[PDB]
Amino acid sequence: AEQKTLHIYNWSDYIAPDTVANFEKETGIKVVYDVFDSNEVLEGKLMAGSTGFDLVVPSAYFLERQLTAGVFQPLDKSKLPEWKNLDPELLKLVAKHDPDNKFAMPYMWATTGIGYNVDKVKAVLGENAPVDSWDLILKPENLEKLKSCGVSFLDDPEEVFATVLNYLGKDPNSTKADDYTGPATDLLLKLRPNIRYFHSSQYINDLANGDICVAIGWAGDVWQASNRAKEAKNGVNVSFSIPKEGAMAFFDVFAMPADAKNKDEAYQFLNYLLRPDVVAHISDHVFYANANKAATPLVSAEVRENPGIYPPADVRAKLFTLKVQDPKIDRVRTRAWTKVKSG
Ligand SMILES: N=C(N)NCCCCN
Ligand SMILES: [Ca+2]
Repeated sequence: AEQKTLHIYNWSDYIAPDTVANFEKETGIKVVYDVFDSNEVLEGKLMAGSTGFDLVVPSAYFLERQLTAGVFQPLDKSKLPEWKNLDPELLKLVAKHDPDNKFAMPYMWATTGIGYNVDKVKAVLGENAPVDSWDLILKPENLEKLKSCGVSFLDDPEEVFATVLNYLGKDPNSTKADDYTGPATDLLLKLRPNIRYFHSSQYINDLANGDICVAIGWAGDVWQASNRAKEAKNGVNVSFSIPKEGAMAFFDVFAMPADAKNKDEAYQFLNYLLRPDVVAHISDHVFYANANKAATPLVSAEVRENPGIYPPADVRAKLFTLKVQDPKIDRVRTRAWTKVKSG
């Protein structure tokens, strides 16, 4: 008799405009849907406990770090009859963080690559600018030429150091402290005078408006920037590269806090997300690949056929995933990132 409620916490710009409304119309459940613009906000609230959320959207990486902390509770697959729709390849990658896929429902995934302005890069570096390579943004001679049109990096040491280590021919997940303080920091300090800022969201609208011409960014965010520029009929042409040397893949997942009050409603929402049209519609709006293999044909051609959103087998084989480091490396990385950004 009483109203059924559900509290969700997700990234901004990571659902379709009508997803929640459609769910409410179909199920009668009241949804309170809150958003963050950085996962540091989510992670800080989960670690503090008693969030009031029934569903949250962490990284598979963070989820691994909190598996022993009891932040999350295992998902009851009997309430998720469309679980069979999830792509088995992605389930296996997520399971590196969540054995036997016990706690997390893969949601969307993408890569950390290069977002850029096509016209500005070709004006500055020529028609043969190496947009297919990390050389575009990790060679100082190129960044010096791009300095004035604006360069940004993510403010994310784990991802940036891993990208740098892969580029140098080191283990992207090296456990050697000297790899970070030595060769990775050396390259970063060479590049640093040419970097306008380190920020993990300002780069989206700056790419869309023409204010930055190259950025390390998350694929779907860059594709959103490209679409925003198109809708603004502003002439700006943004693209994204998964470079030929490889790149980091990441997997955002739905998970259920251990103190969730509205569990039946949360399962209804997850099984709704597993219906192929629901997550295909989300992908159509947010320009991220969903993790549902049944959904892929339903995604619009512009999105499904974009190999920087849905990469093919050869590109997938070049992606690496982040591993959890020992605390001693975590601290070396954080210390070194502060040095890089300082100067
Ligand atoms: N960095 C992640 N793990 N996800 C980024 C998602 C952003 C959706 N607007
Ligand atoms: Ca991840």
